[PDB]
Amino acid sequence: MEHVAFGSEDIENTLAKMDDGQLDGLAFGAIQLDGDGNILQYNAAEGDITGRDPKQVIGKNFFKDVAPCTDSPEFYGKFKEGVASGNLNTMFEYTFDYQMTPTKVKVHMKKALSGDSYWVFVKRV
Repeated sequence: MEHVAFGSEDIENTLAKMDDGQLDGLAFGAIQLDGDGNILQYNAAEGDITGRDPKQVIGKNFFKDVAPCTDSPEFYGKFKEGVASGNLNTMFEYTFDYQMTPTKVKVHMKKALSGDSYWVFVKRV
């Protein structure tokens, strides 16, 4: 288990070093998204929270295909302003209900260090 804390101000930096194996070590859910919302990375914790088989979700669109319940102004819309601005750092509660028991979560979005990618982090509440 990689020692990283959910909400950590420096988190994009710590994660810059992690391969997919190491990402599967975190205490929370981790997704890396492209500017278009396609899934670059996806860890074992998020699988665990949502049910989804990670390896299979890589390459799909988060907002169109996989998580259409986030296709809202409170979630997706927040995302696309952030890609449009080149800056994004937001944290909110949210309920995940697509083809699953409704699961209340806490979500943090942050823009990556690397060029044009974006992190979605997830934990139970």
